[PDB]
Amino acid sequence: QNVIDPWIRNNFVQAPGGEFTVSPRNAPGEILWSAPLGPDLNPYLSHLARMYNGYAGGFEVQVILAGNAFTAGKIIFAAVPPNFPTEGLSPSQVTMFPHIIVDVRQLEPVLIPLPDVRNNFYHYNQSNDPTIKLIAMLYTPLRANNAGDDVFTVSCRVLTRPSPDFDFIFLVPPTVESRTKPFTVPILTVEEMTNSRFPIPLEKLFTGPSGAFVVQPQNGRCTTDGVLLGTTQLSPVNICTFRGDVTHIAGTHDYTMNLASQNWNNYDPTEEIPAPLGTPDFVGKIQGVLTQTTRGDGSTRGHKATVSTGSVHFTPKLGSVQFTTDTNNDLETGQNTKFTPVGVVQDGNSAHQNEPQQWVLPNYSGRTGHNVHLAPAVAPTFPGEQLLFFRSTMPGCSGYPNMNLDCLLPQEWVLHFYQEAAPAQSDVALLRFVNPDTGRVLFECKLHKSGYVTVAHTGPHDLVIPPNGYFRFDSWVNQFYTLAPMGN
Amino acid sequence: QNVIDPWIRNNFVQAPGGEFTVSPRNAPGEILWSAPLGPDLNPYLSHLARMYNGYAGGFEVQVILAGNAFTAGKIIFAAVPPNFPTEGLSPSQVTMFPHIIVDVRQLEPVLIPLPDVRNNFYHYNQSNDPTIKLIAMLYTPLRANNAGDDVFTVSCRVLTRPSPDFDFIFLVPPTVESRTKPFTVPILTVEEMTNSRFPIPLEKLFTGPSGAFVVQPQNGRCTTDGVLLGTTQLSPVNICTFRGDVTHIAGTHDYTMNLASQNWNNYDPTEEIPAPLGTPDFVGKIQGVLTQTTRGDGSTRGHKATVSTGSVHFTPKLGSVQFTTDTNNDLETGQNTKFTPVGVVQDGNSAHQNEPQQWVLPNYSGRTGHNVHLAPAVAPTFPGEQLLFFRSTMPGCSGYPNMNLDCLLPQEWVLHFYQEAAPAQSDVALLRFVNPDTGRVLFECKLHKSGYVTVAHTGPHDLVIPPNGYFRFDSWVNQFYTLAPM
Amino acid sequence: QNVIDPWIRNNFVQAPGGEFTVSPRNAPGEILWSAPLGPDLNPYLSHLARMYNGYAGGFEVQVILAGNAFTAGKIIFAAVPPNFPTEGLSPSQVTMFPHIIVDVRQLEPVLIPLPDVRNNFYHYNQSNDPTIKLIAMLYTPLRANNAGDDVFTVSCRVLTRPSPDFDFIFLVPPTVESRTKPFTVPILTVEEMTNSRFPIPLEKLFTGPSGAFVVQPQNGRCTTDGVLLGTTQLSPVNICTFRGDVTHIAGTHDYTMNLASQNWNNYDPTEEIPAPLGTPDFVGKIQGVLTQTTRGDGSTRGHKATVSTGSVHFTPKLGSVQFTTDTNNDLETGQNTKFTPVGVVQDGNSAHQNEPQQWVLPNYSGRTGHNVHLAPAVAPTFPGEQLLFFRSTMPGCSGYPNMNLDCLLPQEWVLHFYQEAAPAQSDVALLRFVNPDTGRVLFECKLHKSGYVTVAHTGPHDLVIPPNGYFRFDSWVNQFYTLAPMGN
Amino acid sequence: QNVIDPWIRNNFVQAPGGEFTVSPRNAPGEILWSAPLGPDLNPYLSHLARMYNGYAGGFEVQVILAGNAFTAGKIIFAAVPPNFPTEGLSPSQVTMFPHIIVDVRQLEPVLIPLPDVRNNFYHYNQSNDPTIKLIAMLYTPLRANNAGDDVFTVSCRVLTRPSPDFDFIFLVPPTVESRTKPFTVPILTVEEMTNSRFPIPLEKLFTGPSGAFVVQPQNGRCTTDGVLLGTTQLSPVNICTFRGDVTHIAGTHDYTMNLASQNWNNYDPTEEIPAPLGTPDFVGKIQGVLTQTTRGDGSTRGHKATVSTGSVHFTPKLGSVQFTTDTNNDLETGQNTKFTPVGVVQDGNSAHQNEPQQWVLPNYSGRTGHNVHLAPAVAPTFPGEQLLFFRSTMPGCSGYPNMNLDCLLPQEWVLHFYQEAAPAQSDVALLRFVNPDTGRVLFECKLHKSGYVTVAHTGPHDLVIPPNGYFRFDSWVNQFYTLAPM
Repeated sequence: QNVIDPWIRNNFVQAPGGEFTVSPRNAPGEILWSAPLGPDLNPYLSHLARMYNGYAGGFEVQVILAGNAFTAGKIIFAAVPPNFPTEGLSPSQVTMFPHIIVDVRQLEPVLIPLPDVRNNFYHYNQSNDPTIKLIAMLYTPLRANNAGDDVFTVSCRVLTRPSPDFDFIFLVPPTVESRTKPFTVPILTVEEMTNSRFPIPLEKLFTGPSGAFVVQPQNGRCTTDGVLLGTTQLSPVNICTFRGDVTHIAGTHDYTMNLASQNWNNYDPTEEIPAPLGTPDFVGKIQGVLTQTTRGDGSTRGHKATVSTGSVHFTPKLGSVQFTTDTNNDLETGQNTKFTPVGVVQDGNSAHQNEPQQWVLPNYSGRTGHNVHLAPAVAPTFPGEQLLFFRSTMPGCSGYPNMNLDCLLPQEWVLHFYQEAAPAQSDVALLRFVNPDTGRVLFECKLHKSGYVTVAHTGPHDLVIPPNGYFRFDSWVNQFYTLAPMGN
Repeated sequence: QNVIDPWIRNNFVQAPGGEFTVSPRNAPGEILWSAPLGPDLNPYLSHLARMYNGYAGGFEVQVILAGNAFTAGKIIFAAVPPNFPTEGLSPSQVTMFPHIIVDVRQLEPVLIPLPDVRNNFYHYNQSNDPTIKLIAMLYTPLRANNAGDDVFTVSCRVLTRPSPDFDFIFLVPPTVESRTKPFTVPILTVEEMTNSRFPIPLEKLFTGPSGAFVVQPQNGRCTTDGVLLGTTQLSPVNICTFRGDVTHIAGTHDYTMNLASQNWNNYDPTEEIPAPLGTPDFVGKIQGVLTQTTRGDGSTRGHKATVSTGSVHFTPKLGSVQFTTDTNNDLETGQNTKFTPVGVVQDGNSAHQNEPQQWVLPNYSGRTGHNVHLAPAVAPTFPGEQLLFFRSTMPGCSGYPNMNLDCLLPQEWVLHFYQEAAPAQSDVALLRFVNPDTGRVLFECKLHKSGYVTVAHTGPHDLVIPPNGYFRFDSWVNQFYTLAPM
Repeated sequence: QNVIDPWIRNNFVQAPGGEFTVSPRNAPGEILWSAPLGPDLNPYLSHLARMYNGYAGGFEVQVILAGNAFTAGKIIFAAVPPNFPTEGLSPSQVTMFPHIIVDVRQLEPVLIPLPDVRNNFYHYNQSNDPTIKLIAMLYTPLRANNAGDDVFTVSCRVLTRPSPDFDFIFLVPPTVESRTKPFTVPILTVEEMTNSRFPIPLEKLFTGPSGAFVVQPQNGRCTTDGVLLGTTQLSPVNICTFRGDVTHIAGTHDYTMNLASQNWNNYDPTEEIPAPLGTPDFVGKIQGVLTQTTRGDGSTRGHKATVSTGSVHFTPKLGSVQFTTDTNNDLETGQNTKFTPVGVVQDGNSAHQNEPQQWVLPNYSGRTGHNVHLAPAVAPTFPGEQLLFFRSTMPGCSGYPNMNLDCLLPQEWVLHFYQEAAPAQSDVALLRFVNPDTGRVLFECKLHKSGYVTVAHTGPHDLVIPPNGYFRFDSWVNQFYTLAPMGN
Repeated sequence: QNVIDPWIRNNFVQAPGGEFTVSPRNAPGEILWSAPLGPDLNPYLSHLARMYNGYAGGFEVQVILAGNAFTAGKIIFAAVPPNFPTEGLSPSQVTMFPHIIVDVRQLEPVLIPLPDVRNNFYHYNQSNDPTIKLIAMLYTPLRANNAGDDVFTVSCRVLTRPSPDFDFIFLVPPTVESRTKPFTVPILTVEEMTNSRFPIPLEKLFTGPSGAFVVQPQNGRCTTDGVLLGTTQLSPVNICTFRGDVTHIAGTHDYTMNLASQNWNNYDPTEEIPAPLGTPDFVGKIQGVLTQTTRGDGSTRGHKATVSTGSVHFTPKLGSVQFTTDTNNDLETGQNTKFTPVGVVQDGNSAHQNEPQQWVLPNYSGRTGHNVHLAPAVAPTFPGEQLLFFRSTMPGCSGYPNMNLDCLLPQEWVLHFYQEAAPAQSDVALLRFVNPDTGRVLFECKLHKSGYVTVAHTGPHDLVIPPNGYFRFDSWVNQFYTLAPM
């Protein structure tokens, strides 16, 4: 026995994840929108549910469309019982459920009740018990090609309010570990982020085709659930830093370095990670400073050094890496050393701007086997959109190296995702870039659960954005969302 | 006219910052506890007010003072008018107000009503209009008449419940830009957090005396409510790096560098910042690599270099610095150049492990002028309390440099504080280091809102830490809170 | 306890500042219209409020749109509580307030109540106490490109009426200093105005690009609040008149004149004004008549004289100016003199029509320092509009001087703004040019608070207007107003 | 309930400044009297309210007119709502307010209720909320015969008492909050106070016209509520001193001195003060003694030194002054140095009593720009009002300096105003000079909030006063009030 604010029961508010779009590309029978019946579909009820433990009641749902007077077609909303398969439901059969048919040209909203049916007294918030699922799908083919141009997108909005019999059961403190925390995105500006695959600051955003080359980086990969994938660290200082023992090679200036750990501990080759944490993810020659710190005397004399990834002597998985330097005598093998990255360089004997091939993965285990336990590849699926890369440039020292560098997620985003561990309600979350000076939205992008960002645009392009813009999270949408044109 | 859950109105719960302590170290007349009336006195109300815009009504507060039978003392509770300042209030002037005096040995809880005294219908949640304030003061010093070498610190609890006439007025969504986002600390363990004064991962914690030197670092300073001070900046990489234009000085290997802005622009000398963001704040010689990109052919040139922060020419504020290298050529004067530090070096002729001088601030304007806009100095304010430093080992390249480096706050903590502008309800936040696999508490530390951490210990001591330990926030306490010894 | 006319409570009238427009350029999340709850949003109530001191009640607001049947989208109106930030409000969150969603294709009006919430008994008219703010913003993206051409602008209109509980408190006389006087614009015709930067009558209006040169005049600058900026006087006779002592330079015809004041008082170089009041604002050679009036004998013999602004001998700030004349002996240094402007002349040794460069500001302090305390620069911000200049021509005497002259505001407008001192309710006021013969409006222009006029047009153009047209003030609008095309 | 003494509730007392006069020279429309409503109108209530927190209730005002049956003329009393400007009110408009018309022929007093109008339950003492005003204006001019050379002027007095609804709210300790602290002027005699612009004891008082020059002093400027203006300080021994480092100028007998703070710390030129505290604010030639605290051979130093306030090198704002001495080279750089003034001298190539022009401010910035953040200029505005200067004689070592130095406020007065930050209840305070030997009043003067004193006199005149006379504070009034001729 409990009561909520009387205003909530007498007004309609937008459901956090209740936005969807229809385009002529969508055919009848495809599922457009789906939502379980829970307190999370009403912002006030979602906020209150963090204070209580059990909901018990139905809803009233209101649908608003936005269509021009040229477009024609019908959209059917229906309620599906607690344990009923929804795969293969033809548009004819779905009418047998309680349903409403809404014309696209309908100015007014349409109402529908959602009475809760169950065999239990009440549900639990930290449980997955099936409930009535509200679905919305196309009824007749949509025809809007005549109107305007491009692909006329008709928008939808879903509002909800609680039924008079809705009530909560038990009162509990709102705790951090509740597993009900809403998903959020850091409000940091794009220019202050840190590149996840090299210690350099971000500068811009990029869009372009990805069909000409395979995208599968092992750095900057982290799902929205806070699970780290591939070979990703938290600290942006140990991105490409090696620490361990060093041995001189007589007759030349090359050195062989055996990696120990990030904490100067014994290396574990039995781990399922593809390569030791903090290894480079690109084929190229990297120039930096190697520093040896003798414990007794502090003989800290730095030396210029280079490492050429992708060569036959680069086997980080086995625990051996080759360094090329200028002095072959001024190093003592009895003390551990570390390597600090500085930049990349290009072999002048090859074509200009060719040495750094970010996409190509170097052979971590040399000639003894092919790399294993790699992060899954990333590629867009919905036609008409391209990946969004966070683009920066590393400094150069010699040759003409390729300045371009792209990372899927900034280091701050990875850190925040790891810290939050917020459960994902779907596979795709919708993010809008917002200018805080006026509040206008510049463009929309979809953040997939696998840890990448997609935006609807064709051809290479450099996004033009104000220096103070930031990303904001709005809702969870399914893969059928027709993303609005970017246009910047 | 909204309704609260009837369970809240009939039961007592503990306020977030609702515990204090009485210790023999406390002098008489000190403000032991202070709290303004409002939703913050009850966690349920402090969470429900996020959805509302106003409130009106009083409270009922119980105080639990279950002290030992061998102690003696008197504590006074008084109510302060809305507009009445309490900066220099004394016990007699406290007794002028409506007062209740209770023993430290009291067994029954002390019950106090707090009616809301106001000149309007209701208060605004987003505003800061003063209201009735409750203060608990140590009327009589605590003394113990027990045999044995023991200290009977008395821990006292405060519970609150809303009065029957408490109600909210208007309903608003719980957006970001509001009195929301209760304060929290990242759950990251010590190992992954990176240093704020230099790009080096942490390895240990330390506590020790600080009376022999002035502790006033400029990097890694941030108040707990999301304000950056001095030269603290978000990016863990741009911590001690420089970028700008380089010019060769004829007859010597030294180079004169004109500083650029953060990304590409020119530095503004009129900014209310002591130095360009990411300027080192310790006197010593820093070794690094100068990198230049030539637009003529795309070639990248990298050369070893050393910068003397203690030199006269080291004037980041004026926009001109001096670099020392070994090659006096192979550098163009019309291209942007970056400086990436690698480590710290020292002169072997000088005293070993005494040149870095981690607690000495180099002059940002050279001989002429002085440092102007600095962060406030940090020093403990309670007897028996020492600062807590996050210690890392900055690498060296020659000789025996003092590799021991200390930072007040890790870069992750300042990044989190800036990202989440959580308001502070008091001056001190209690943080307990806990072991998740065991459930015990290793030690208790106070996090001052100015951005530093204090503990109760005497003499130098290297902290012992489980690998999985992390900091957990518990309550809000004032400056006069006494900590349980390690 | 008081009563108002029963007709007001039973009818809707237009709110003085209640007009706004929506265009496809506007994106969701941007604030379109905002209005505090006060008596000033109802003309009858605004008139009555000048007679009373305290309002106390709510309103009923009605919204009318004007959209074709091709346009599609939604607009949301909401009420914001007395002390709630409105920055960053996403379109999803704003629905949590009391709200109404209006479709652009809605023929009928939509109603919404505005009940007043407050902690005081009643508000004060001469106070800034926060109240409920009504906001109106886009809900879904607007799509009208298919319909017609250009950028289809959909118009809006807001009507208001008082709630049954609205009542006034105290009765006071309507005084001039009330600080509640409505803003007004002089009804004088364009052809009888006086140029604010030279004593010549106005002749026409001009529009054109301003990106090729910097616009920052120091004359004719006066904000709508009656605060004088830069170096502006009230009397149009002392626009470029110098008065003070004169000293002959031996060996040539040049004279050095020390300015005293406009009232023949001691000069004050410690003033924060950039230059003495009434100095020229352009680089050029000015020809006029210098007259000396001896007190005892009235030796009033005029002499032709020229002054070359921008030269090294032109330092009005220090208090010294150089005059070039034809007679180097017929002047007595013991008597003060004045200079009367006549026209401008051009050096024939240079290119034709080049000497007068109105935009360029001469160095007021010669070589000793750069000019200080300048008026802020003026430049349009909303893309698609250009500044409106009041254009005239000065007479010429020698050479081929540039006849064109532009002033931002006429002298009569500056005088009226200084006299009225009417407070501004926003940063932009909307002015329509009206032909009084028939009452039709010719074009619309926006008068910014900084003291300049902007009109939507591209390319250089000379406006064609009837000789008897005059400007009229209608309302205050925000910077998001989409100005209608000028087209004349 | 918070009962007030019945004698207060059943008797009338005079308002602090509720007396005015109506003369035949007055024309219709002039505001004769104006006063806000509040506890201040009754001294008993104004002192009793210091122990309470809030008040609520109206007043009853009695008007007493001194006239006979051979005069004509009418006065109008009106009650202005709280937030309504009264400047520029036409004589016709005032009748639209609730008004009462009184004849100067009346003998009985006039009773006027004055209820409190507000939008909240009650007012706070520290809120300073606007309240209902009461204004008395001349409606119909005064027509009466004159007794020879004396013009017949009617007098009027105003008395107030609390309404039965007047009551206080909550009780607070009397002496912790300074917001309600009454204003008070020191009672030291004239011969004992100290001049503020130079460490010299005061000599006498001077009056005279000031329209021939700009009176803009920079020392001794302080508002009556305890706010310092310009470069005025507290210590009277640092009025014209310089502290800092010294460096000899080769080829001459001159020294460039770099200023330091009064604590021998660094001085920041960015401060929004016209000059470092203790900088002289008058053009002239100052002779003094220069003493340095030197190490090594000895600290015994000191020589006659001269400072040119009019020199182009005199840049106290930038931190550099020029000193002229008689020794070629005897000081060294790197030791703390102070300059002690002893007098003012003259140049033999200028007019007598022309160098120490006390009303001409030296250019604090030298020649690079103009002085900034100056103290507001002071000049009388009402007819027949002249400034009252505290005049002292300046000793001279050579030449014939203009020994007359004038100060608007002595150093003790500014020190007292800074110490006791008593808020001002109106725009001017009425001060009369009282001789305690006989109890008579020599003259009455107005003390403006800006920190200056005005008297009603015409032409130069040196005041003759008994040694024991001193100033006494009477009441706060507004500018409308007039003073009888001295």
